[PDB]
Amino acid sequence: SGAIYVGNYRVVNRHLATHNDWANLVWEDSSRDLLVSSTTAQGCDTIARCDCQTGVYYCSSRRKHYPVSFSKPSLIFVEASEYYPARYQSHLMLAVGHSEPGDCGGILRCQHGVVGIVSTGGNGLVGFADVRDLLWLDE
Ligand SMILES: N#Cc1ncncc1CC(=O)N1CCC[C@H](C(N)=O)C1
Ligand SMILES: [Zn+2]
Repeated sequence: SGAIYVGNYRVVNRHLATHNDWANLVWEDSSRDLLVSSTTAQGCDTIARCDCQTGVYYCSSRRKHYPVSFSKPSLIFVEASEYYPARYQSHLMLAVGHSEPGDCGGILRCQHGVVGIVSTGGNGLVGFADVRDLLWLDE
């Protein structure tokens, strides 16, 4: 679990979105595993606007942060699930690091701010849904 709070927006993994997120829907993309909902309270997360390939992510299954090198956002394979059939997920970045079920939503940050959130895992790889291209989050 986990979310990004910027302005009047809440960014969450689409597969973990609540009834409240869907009733206050702003935008969602199944191919990215992202959903953004509106909030009453003001958020203060800073979104990174960069091409960093290094950062630190929070891993809830170890209660630890890990430094990682990660790939550029691209179209990449997942496996099926209560939530998706096998498919390419777009805007996904991989890193060698630890993840397993429940680690989705952990934030990945670089020196510029929030880069994305954990969205996939397995085989000693962790995948992050990028949010750096969503320029509208700031306005
Ligand atoms: N996190 C994690 C994890 N770590 C290890 N094994 C499996 C997983 C689970 C996983 O990858 N997914 C299940 C939920 C939906 C995800 C998606 N974006 O399509 C895929
Ligand atoms: Zn950066």
